[PDB]
Amino acid sequence: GDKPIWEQIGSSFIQHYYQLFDNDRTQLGAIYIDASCLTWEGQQFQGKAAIVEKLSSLPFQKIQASITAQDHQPTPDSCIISMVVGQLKADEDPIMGFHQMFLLKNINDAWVCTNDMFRLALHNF
Amino acid sequence: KPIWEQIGSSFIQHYYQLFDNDRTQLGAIYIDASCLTWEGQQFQGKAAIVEKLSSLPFQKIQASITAQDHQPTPDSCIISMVVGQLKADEDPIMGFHQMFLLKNINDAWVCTNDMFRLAL
Repeated sequence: GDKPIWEQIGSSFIQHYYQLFDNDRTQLGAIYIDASCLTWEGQQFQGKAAIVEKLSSLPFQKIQASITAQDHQPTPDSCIISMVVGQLKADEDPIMGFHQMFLLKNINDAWVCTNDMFRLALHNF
Repeated sequence: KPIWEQIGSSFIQHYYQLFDNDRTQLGAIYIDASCLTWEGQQFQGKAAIVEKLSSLPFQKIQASITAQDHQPTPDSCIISMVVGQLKADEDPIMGFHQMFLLKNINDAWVCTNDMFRLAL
């Protein structure tokens, strides 16, 4: 009947996450729960409070994320797993490539993110 | 090293050894209902996955992993995410991103979900 439900939920989750992330990241605690984990550039952060503190303490003033590709699959436990490849433009930094993964689980009519992994692509010099 | 990094690191070592040497042996780490998204195309089920990876058009391929990040999920799975570089035959080196969702099924870790993309 056209687009599978994990494609519609994943894609709208990605679009909402990056709108929040580009504009106000203290509002990012709404998509995460107490058991969520975040791995940002190799460092692991357990729990909502440590996740939000970490994303609020980034040194960028202005950030613009652009998605180059997004791939969404259902998992066997009924979760949605998404892989994002994109580009970041922060302040006057040079444009960086990134990869990001999100694991989504339906808890009380809302799809929340239990697991989030982020890593910047390094330029080979 | 935490327990999910030990399992993830071993899975990745196993996957890339088979991928670089004999890709018809890659159905060993997948189950029947695994799903693969390779460069935006979806390959469903073990038989479609192994066909696709066995039929890639190169003879010799070497991957190197640049970064590898591993997490446990609340439902007993591991998420493994990799950034690397590939050298296939005599083509130029290509960058890649790969993601694996591992689940413990019948006492062994298997891949259920696999997503691959080339860095353009």
